[PDB]
Amino acid sequence: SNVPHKSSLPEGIRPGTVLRIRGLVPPNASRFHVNLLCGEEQGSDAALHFNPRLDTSEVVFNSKEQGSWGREERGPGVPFQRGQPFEVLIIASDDGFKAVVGDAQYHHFRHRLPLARVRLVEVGGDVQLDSVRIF
Amino acid sequence: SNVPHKSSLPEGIRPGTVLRIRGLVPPNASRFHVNLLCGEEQGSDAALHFNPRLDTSEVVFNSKEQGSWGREERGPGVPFQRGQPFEVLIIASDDGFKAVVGDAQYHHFRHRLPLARVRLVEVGGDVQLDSVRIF
Ligand SMILES: OC[C@H]1O[C@@H](O[C@H]2[C@H](O)[C@@H](O)[C@H](O)O[C@@H]2CO)[C@H](O)[C@@H](O)[C@H]1O
Repeated sequence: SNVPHKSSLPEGIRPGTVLRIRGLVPPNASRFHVNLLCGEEQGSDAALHFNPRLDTSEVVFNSKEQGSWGREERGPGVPFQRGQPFEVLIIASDDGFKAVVGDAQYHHFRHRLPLARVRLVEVGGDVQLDSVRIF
Repeated sequence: SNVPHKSSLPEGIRPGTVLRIRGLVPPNASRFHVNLLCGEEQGSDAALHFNPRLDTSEVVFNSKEQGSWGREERGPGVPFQRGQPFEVLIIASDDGFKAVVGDAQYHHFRHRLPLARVRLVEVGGDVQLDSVRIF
């Protein structure tokens, strides 16, 4: 399908950056993720880790700093379904990331690391990607 | 009847604010516009005047301060077509507005007036507005 998708962001990202991700959640998906990483090394810091878990019915947001994960935040319910397509907008603003799913504001994740450290977007897990666009 | 559509921006707009306009260009459309205004009074300043012209086949960007227009910036081609539907994204960033038309970054307009004064959205002219959503 789309396999782990990687998009580089050399200049980083600033408030007013929009990540639009469209794809399908396959019939037997357990979970997938969208990470905003700070480098290409494995286990690199994550300004944001968005993780819809269909197997447990939760959507988790977290960060990873200096090798250790922070405290997990959970969104309101699971707006994703196995066998259904989706569209997610992850908008960077001054104070955090707005996560919009299916045309509705879903969760706001206050910044934990400086937006300026982000260098790569990675998408992986049980999802079949249509497209990942960054505006 | 061409009564323009008017939409309030309750918390105003800041870097990270996304305007999503969906519509369809009428068959005999001449031109249409999206205005970001600073007040509800006829003749208020326009932080942004985005005006695609099918007849002159050119898209004009411009601001209007204290009654008079300013330096007009044109964009690359006409990403709109008569009788066809379009989806436009206007993204406010720290240094300007990014206009995205159907999956592609179209033009970047640097702030002339301050984001802080913008208070409403106006869409008028030859266009069938389907919806305006602010994220
Ligand atoms: O500046 C935006 C403003 O343009 C007016 O038309 C301009 C036009 O851009 C230019 O080709 C010509 O030389 O001058 C005209 C008038 O100053 C439009 O009439 C107005 O609706 C806006 O779109």
